[PDB]
Amino acid sequence: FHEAFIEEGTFLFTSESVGEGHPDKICDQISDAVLDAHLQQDPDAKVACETVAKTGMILLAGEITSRAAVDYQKVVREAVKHIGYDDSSKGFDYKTCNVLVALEQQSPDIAQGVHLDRNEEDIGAGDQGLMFGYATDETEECMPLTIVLAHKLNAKLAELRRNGTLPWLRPDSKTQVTVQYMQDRGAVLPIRVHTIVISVQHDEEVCLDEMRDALKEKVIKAVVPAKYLDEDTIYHLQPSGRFVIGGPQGDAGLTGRKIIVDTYGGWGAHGGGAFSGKDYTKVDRSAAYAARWVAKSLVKGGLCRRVLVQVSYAIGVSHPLSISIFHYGTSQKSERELLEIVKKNFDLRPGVIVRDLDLKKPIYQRTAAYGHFGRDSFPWEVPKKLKY
Amino acid sequence: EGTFLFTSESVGEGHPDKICDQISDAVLDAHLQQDPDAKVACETVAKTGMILLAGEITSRAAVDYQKVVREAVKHIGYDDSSKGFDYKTCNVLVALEQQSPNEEDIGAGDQGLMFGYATDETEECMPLTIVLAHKLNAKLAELRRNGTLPWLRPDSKTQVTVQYMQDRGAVLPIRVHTIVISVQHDEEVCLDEMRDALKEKVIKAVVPAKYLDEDTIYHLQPSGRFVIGGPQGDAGLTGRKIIVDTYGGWGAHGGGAFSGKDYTKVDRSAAYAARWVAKSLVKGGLCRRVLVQVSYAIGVSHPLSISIFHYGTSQKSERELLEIVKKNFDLRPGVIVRDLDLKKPIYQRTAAYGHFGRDSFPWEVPKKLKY
Ligand SMILES: C[S@@+](CC[C@H](N)C(=O)[O-])C[C@H]1O[C@@H](n2cnc3c(N)ncnc32)[C@H](O)[C@@H]1O
Ligand SMILES: O=c1nc(N2CC[C@@H](F)C2)c2ccc(Cl)cc2n1-c1ccccc1
Ligand SMILES: O=c1nc(N2CC[C@@H](F)C2)c2ccc(Cl)cc2n1-c1ccccc1
Ligand SMILES: [Cl-]
Ligand SMILES: [Mg+2]
Repeated sequence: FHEAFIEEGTFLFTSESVGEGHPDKICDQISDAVLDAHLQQDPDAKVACETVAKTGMILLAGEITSRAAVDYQKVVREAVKHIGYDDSSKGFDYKTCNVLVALEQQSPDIAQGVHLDRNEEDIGAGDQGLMFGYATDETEECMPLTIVLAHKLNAKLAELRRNGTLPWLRPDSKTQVTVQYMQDRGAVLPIRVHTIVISVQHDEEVCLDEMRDALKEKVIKAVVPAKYLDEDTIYHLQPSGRFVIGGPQGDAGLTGRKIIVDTYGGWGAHGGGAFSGKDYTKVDRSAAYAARWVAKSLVKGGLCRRVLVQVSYAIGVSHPLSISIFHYGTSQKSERELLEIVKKNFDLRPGVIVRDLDLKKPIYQRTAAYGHFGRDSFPWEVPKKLKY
Repeated sequence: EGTFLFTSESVGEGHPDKICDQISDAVLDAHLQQDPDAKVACETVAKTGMILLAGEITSRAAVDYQKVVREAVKHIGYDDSSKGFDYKTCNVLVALEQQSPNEEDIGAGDQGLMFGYATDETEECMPLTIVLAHKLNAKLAELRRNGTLPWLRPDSKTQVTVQYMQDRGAVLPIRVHTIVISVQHDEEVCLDEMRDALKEKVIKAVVPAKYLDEDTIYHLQPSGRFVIGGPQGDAGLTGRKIIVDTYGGWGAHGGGAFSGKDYTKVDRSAAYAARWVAKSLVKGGLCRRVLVQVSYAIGVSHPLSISIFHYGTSQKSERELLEIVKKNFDLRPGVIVRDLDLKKPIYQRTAAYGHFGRDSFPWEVPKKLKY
């Protein structure tokens, strides 16, 4: 009878992550390197920096109003060097690539409608839109195990690449983790890892069997708790075989094309806005961080085992248009009661979020790989003590 | 008691991200017209005076990219420097790397995850929030093109907050709580005239009167000035409206963009198939609302995982729904392409007003289920 109980009582869920050298993630990191360069000189910089990456090319396009003097050639090339593209053998070289800049001022129509001649507390949302925050008690970091493990596998590849223990590794990687879960009254309980995919760019020397052995022994077994790995776990390691061609040569990349990788790995919800290259007046970023803070506060405060928060704005309007709560049936309180607790404890005006989460600080390049949520030393990851 | 709000947004055809989606799918369709087996990964970037095409194409087609891009921008309505953008005079840069070149067993072209969603709250099996948001942008384009509101320009955004009730997981729309409309405009029209027209000629022509009341909140031209717009106002990129393209924040999203990708990209083909599955389950009476996840590995034909969430709206378990899906659908990428007839140049039609909930797409025709 056990097989029948397993089929009925369990389900699969899949999340992916990508490494720093994935071309879409290159763009996110460069966009946030540009944002941080501005904020280091001008904490009030208005930044909307999109990056495009293709064979031999980084293009910056968008809108910046800032008192900073930023050397875009230096910032871009230093970011590409850090990622590890330093030779034509790797498909891309920070020393010799083309960097094109098409950056203008912020629209004066936007500036006058959002922030000009306002106290910072009264600044309007920098756009309309919807944003979600999510938290789950299934991990200590209050994140889905699927996305946590997917990100940590890419971080482990970069670590062993950079310390030279796996020197055949190159910067471009993708990971994907399928977890088999059971539920406890709307809370999800991870049982085992069902399937792992790892695809990583490599040099010309190493054989397919040697790479597959190292990815299991030095990466997967160093990241995934042994209790989640068993004789039935499926490993797709270099599944499409050779991956010498990678980075921007392999595929065009853009800023904001990994927004599900950046958030909850498909769990929770997403309002569609990209984070990278945007200052705190862009609610796509600041209100998603605040909603994460709310969701994590509700779970660590013991009000929910899992929770989703929606918030929405209109351009030029400080107060949110709507706030909504979905507790997945994991609270003794109604969604109406939880929403009252939120409105009693939190103030999701962008001019207040920036103070509560210290969002003028140049920490954004750190967020642009391995996820914006579930990591140490970000203000939105410190739960607020709730009163009600 | 038991009520809640949910918000979705949409953007118009001249929103700079949507310009990019439409151009990327115009390029895809141009290739498929000549070479039905064309491989296309066409990313478009739009900023002041510039359309850039970047990506990878394997095609026998000979495509005039200048003509395809300029005709797409003309149709959207950017035909003069007074509007911030002109198809006649803009820079078109082409960075596309083109190469000369059993179907059921072909491997996925990439790893990834994809979701499909359906809800019985509308006939089109889509959330009311995203349906109304899209229809408000379509009405703007309509009244711009027929000259009844000649001060309108192509760049628009809408946002609709609906107040809902629930019936055992099924969602029941009560009323429109809040509407935002921001639309690019000429320098002659006054703010009072635009706000009056947006309420009377746009909103009241689109939203059923039963959903509007004296408490409905209107944010019309809330920035107060929107003369600068299109790519001049804000850089556009392909695949930066993926939630507008799908369910308006309802259901779920795997992160893959649709526009500029041929039918061999599972980011597109498996999302369309997952929609087809979810819609078939709802129209088949098995659920009131349902979410389907599928995932792939590069070089593997069979999905790595398939998952169902019925929101508590089925008398059947998620396990029984999953068995019905597996008995009725083959979500191998080569089989999806055959079953949904995806080699046809139909993609530019998808690139504004959403990929789902609309007439005459094969993924919107429910499959009759045998179980
Ligand atoms: C507000 S802009 C995003 C922020 C912008 N990149 C910046 O530099 O602050 C995003 C979208 O809003 C719309 N938009 C542009 N200018 C606007 C204005 N003056 N008022 C309202 N909406 C506007 C356009 O559809 C544009 O693509
Ligand atoms: O939150 C979630 N919980 C699932 N659970 C299964 C029953 C209980 F165990 C919970 C679930 C399972 C399958 C899928 Cl395809 C989505 C799910 N989602 C979900 C829902 C909306 C959006 C994103 C993910
Ligand atoms: O499907 C959904 N249903 C809601 N309902 C409220 C109780 C019942 F009426 C249903 C709901 C409400 C608020 C929010 Cl913030 C999300 C919700 N979601 C949802 C969940 C996951 C992802 C995307 C949206
Ligand atoms: Cl936007
Ligand atoms: Mg933009």
